[PDB]
Amino acid sequence: GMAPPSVFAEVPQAQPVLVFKLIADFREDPDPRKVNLGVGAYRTDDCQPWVLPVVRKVEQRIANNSSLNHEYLPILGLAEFRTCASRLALGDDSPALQEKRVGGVQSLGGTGALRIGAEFLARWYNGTNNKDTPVYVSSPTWENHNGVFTTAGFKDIRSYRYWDTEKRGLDLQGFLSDLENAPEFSIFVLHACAHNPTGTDPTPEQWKQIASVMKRRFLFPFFDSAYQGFASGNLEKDAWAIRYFVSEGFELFCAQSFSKNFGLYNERVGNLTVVAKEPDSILRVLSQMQKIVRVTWSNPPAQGARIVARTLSDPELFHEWTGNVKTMADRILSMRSELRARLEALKTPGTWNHITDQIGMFSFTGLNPKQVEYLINQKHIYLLPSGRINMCGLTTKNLDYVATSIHEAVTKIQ
Amino acid sequence: APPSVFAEVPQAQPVLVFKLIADFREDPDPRKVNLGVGAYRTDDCQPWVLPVVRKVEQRIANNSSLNHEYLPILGLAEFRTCASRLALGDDSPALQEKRVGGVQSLGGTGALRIGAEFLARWYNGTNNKDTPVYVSSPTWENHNGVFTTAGFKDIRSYRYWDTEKRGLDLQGFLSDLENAPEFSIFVLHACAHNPTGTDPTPEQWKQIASVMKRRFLFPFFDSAYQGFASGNLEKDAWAIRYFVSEGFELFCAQSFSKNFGLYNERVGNLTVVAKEPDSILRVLSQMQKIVRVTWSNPPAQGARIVARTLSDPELFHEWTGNVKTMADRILSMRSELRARLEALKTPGTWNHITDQIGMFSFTGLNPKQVEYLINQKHIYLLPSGRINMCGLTTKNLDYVATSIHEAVTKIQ
Ligand SMILES: Cc1ncc(COP(=O)(O)O)c(CN[C@@](C)(CC(=O)O)C(=O)O)c1O
Ligand SMILES: Cc1ncc(COP(=O)(O)O)c(CN)c1O
Repeated sequence: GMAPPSVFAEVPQAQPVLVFKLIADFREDPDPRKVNLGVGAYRTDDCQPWVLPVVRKVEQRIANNSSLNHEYLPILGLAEFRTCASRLALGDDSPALQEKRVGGVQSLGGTGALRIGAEFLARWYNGTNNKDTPVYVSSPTWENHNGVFTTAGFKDIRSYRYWDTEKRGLDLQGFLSDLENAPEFSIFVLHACAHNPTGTDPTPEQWKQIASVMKRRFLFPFFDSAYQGFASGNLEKDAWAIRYFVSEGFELFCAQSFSKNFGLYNERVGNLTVVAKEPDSILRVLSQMQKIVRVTWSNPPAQGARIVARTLSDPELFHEWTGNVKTMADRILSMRSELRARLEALKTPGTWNHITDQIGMFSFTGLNPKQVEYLINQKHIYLLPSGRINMCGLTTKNLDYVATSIHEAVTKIQ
Repeated sequence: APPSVFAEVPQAQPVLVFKLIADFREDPDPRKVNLGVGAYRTDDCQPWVLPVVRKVEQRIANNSSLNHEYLPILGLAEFRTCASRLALGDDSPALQEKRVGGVQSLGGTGALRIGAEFLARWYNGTNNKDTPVYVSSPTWENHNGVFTTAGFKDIRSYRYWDTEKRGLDLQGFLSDLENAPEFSIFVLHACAHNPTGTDPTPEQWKQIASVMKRRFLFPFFDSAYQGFASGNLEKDAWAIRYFVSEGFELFCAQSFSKNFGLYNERVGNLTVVAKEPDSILRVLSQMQKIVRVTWSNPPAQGARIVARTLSDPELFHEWTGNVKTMADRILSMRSELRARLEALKTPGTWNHITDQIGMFSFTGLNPKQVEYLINQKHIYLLPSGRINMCGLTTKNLDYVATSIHEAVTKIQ
């Protein structure tokens, strides 16, 4: 019988993502000692997701409000959310805010913010529809950075030296050198704080050196701020770099995610903050951003944004939230401290100060792939081949086991 | 002086439909009426949150076991399945043969965008941006917007509305179908055509399908109104189901903005039908990569509401009734708007106003009349002559029918 083939007959099966497999194997591992350090979200000491008390509270107040409806939000999003989000990253006293040269676009998480910004830059930045401008990402960086910029059309994606495998810290010299040799107007994707996946960030003094080169070579700063407050527990400190760049007079984009700091992962709340030199540019830029949004998602969802704006606008809720965030930051700080302490007490060969120097949920342990392989196959400890672990996978109950296993992997495997 | 990197960014053109909304709200005239944006309104000119929706919201809020952990890239499984079932029917051979796939999307637009992105990468070759894409004449403006952004360089139109006959130009549509290169993509309105409100009858659908099948034309269905064309979900999905029974492979971008009235929660689904199950797995693998670099994973509130409604027989029943209520109000106004006018002796034979289905009715007003009605009487509508039947209420019904009557006469 005649039968032409499907129009999807030659569509290949996309390669699977390592981590998605990792999570499956772990789930099937029957060993009661198994540990998951490959998780990508906050977890309590008893390995449970955690909905912020303040969030549960706000949801109840929203549910009980009969005045709300489901009519479309503006293309750019909930006005109150956008204002509060930018104010959070920039500070109430930001000169950019006082000078009315800030704009905000509600987006689908930090990912959506990054996509809209890249789409904009690929059409109106450094000329019209210039897909040739080099885009620089850290080496290594969150896998989706390359993906978002490549999909936006950018053809020249480069990397700047960041992690130093030997020193187990920041390769400032290599980074500086890459900045120096970057063509004028090149775009640099910078992690505001809590670098993903290394956990290593420049110190404020090092940020000053970075800013100095970007300043004179007209390098564009595209900040990715996915962990404000959640990183160190202090909202202000976590946004220092962004604010420093504003004070130094840069124009910039800042992709904000509220997934981790509000634990709203699945409500996709993000905001793209734009900082321009003159107020008039903001209207023109936002008008073009409206066009991009329109053909992507049309207009943004309301639930998450409503929660965040209510929280950030009511002093009582805001103060409660800052406490909920410190709680998260504090647990992570504890796990780092406790882990370093055990490794040192075990007299584990090598330096381990990077474990407490690092900031945030993610950490580049410095273990090689054979040591990681050992930890998985032998000790039932799941992590990525890169040595990256999520501190949230550690608990007061599994800290002893993890530390001794690592000590083992470091002493028996080469 | 270091100039700004945004110095030369031009001022873009305002997204017209989202402009009228802003104009209305801030307009201070007391008799202002909004026949613009396509959203339901009660007979009191107020937004309507479906009773069934309010109930499900309450239950979600009272469920402490729910969390906010990321949903899978493709979306909430129960939603994807329920959504596809709604369009294809509980007894679709395609569902039984496990050759259906579903991708949760950011409303209807999001579903259209994802589908367009996939076609531009994997359909009719690799990275083939030359496959012609056809849209109706006229159509929802964002149709052209979405496909152009996906990279398609050849967007064409097919004859649809007959200005003089004020109906479907079946002969033109067929002729354009016949003259379209094989494998061209056709963007089809499942029902409640926007903005004409005019759809082919089942007999005409069969004719349209006959040519597509012969010429290997790809049907990309846009279903944003299942339930509004008639007030019955099953009847409104007939065309899609017929194509599926005829062995077509296709995409169907579903929106739940209107039928659930969840406009601001951005609930959509892209249903995919293939000849066999293995293709579904591969196609989905590719769509995950597309979604990943666009929104990463979808929001959950809206999808939770819809999956809950479609999975509970008691709630499904309540929802179908809430829909019929919306369609019935529309079915009502298509008459009182007509009556009124015939009475006001509005020069002409305005009958289409009641033969068209859905929330929109293509009247027959020139652009100058629109300007007159928006500026002098504050009746915000589209320049094309498209009016939202939902904007009408027994109250402003008189002020409206008169307003248009004054136009056609003095400004003709
Ligand atoms: C045919 C069609 N497809 C898709 C959509 C988008 O649905 P979404 O909101 O779920 O993404 C609409 C909405 N068109 C409206 C009702 C609103 C709009 O322009 O976006 C209209 O007024 O025509 C539509 O009419
Ligand atoms: C550096 C970085 N950037 C962006 C994101 C995207 O976050 P979202 O889930 O809000 O899209 C993440 C994940 N938190 C991240 O780690």
